Amino acid sequence: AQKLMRTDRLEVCREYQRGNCNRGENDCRFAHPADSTMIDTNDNTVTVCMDYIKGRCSREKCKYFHPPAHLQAKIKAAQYQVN
Ligand SMILES: [Zn+2]
Ligand SMILES: [Zn+2]
Repeated sequence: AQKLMRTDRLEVCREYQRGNCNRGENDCRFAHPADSTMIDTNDNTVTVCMDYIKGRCSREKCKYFHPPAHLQAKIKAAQYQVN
């Protein structure tokens, strides 16, 4: 995230984090992270990959989260080049 002036986070589903939720893929109000290690316990959020949000990131061993189309639109609009 050092490529811009600030970090970027996404709110994690309180049902997914506590047990399960199957809607994050296209309908839930929050994000569903595959890599549970990316979730910050201090705020219930995941750091978002500024390469996928602006161009492309697809490496299965990434350091950040890649949101589904529904959530991703908010972060595509959240980027330094737009906001
Ligand atoms: Zn959910
Ligand atoms: Zn990435």
